[PDB]
Amino acid sequence: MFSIRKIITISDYVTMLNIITGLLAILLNSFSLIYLSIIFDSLDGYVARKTGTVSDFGAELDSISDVVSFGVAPAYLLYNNFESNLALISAIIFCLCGALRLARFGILNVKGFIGLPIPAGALLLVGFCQLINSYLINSILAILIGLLMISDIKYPKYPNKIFIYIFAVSLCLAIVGIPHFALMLCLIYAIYGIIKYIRG
Amino acid sequence: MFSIRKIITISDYVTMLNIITGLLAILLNSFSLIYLSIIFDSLDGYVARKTGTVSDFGAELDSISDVVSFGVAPAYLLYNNFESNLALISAIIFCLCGALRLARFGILNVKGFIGLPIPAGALLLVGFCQLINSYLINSILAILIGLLMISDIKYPKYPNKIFIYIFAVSLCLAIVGIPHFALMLCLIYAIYGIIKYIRG
Ligand SMILES: [Ca+2]
Ligand SMILES: [Ca+2]
Ligand SMILES: [Cl-]
Ligand SMILES: [Cl-]
Ligand SMILES: [Cl-]
Ligand SMILES: [Cl-]
Repeated sequence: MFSIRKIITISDYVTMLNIITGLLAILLNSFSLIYLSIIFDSLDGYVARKTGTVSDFGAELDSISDVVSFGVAPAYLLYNNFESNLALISAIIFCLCGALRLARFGILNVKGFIGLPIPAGALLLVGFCQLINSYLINSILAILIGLLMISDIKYPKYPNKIFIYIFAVSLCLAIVGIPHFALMLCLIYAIYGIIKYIRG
Repeated sequence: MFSIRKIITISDYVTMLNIITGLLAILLNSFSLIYLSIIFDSLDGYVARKTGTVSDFGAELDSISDVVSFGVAPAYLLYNNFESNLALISAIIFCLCGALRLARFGILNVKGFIGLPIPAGALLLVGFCQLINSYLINSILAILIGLLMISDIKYPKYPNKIFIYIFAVSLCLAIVGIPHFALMLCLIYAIYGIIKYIRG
């Protein structure tokens, strides 16, 4: 009876693993599972081009995973661990801004990013709530990152094996509970975008 | 600047209201917000064509809307209100089945659904969690509803005048805490699809 068994690819298995960790992040209330998913988001694309299984079904599945792990999960983790009337306001504006970001990503292509990508935007928020324990600072930073996600500031995507790797060991360090390296590297990636937008 | 303002439309505004509702359904943990979320999804697309402001961005955003409203929200709702190791395995399979069936819907342009639609599958699950206070029974149906989503059962989609109205009149009674008519219409839709498939 099942038909999509003929359209699933080996790369789609990894995206499914990415959705589990992103969903388990919500159910388990653990910031660590997002960092694992940020990696998963970085490899399932590499896998597809390495295994040759580039599918529009898997391309859609890639963004749906980003909706779960990088849109809903950072917003839920923001509110649940910082219960506030204002954090409620902030989580919605974030998770929406991420949803607008991915909707534009679907109508565009792999050329690059129009605004701060949602895996980076998610990493910024999640890492900030781990290090900064205050309702306001993370609620105000989520508004800032959400604006930078629906931004027009151009962002360069370069899936170098070494590039993906240097982000990976930074995220593996974050899986333990040492995300300061992931914080620095993405915030430097974010401030590299703003200067380039002003003038290359 | 924010150049999404030129591609944004009135049809996306209700789509955004749908994401807020399905999002608030997660954080505030009340099944009534999904019943209002099924109304938006059954309306925002109708709103688009009535004003002629359909769009791929809104088409993608409509899919992103159903990812959290009818995938992450019902899975989290099933778990958080029936916190079981047992219920965790079911919530994941329901979410991934919804994510898989949403990846298939995005790549197809048919006047129906190849599986049980994710707006109806979410109605069935949370409707059963509302009426049945049992960790186990809700969990097996979540698995069963999951398989129906990733099925080949051809389902009808005639978003006309009264079919939405009838479905959505019952969906308002679903909000107030009377989901029996919403479930009755939803469960009839489920079996009618499988009896139609059995007919073939
Ligand atoms: Ca990816
Ligand atoms: Ca819709
Ligand atoms: Cl983009
Ligand atoms: Cl993104
Ligand atoms: Cl479909
Ligand atoms: Cl659907």
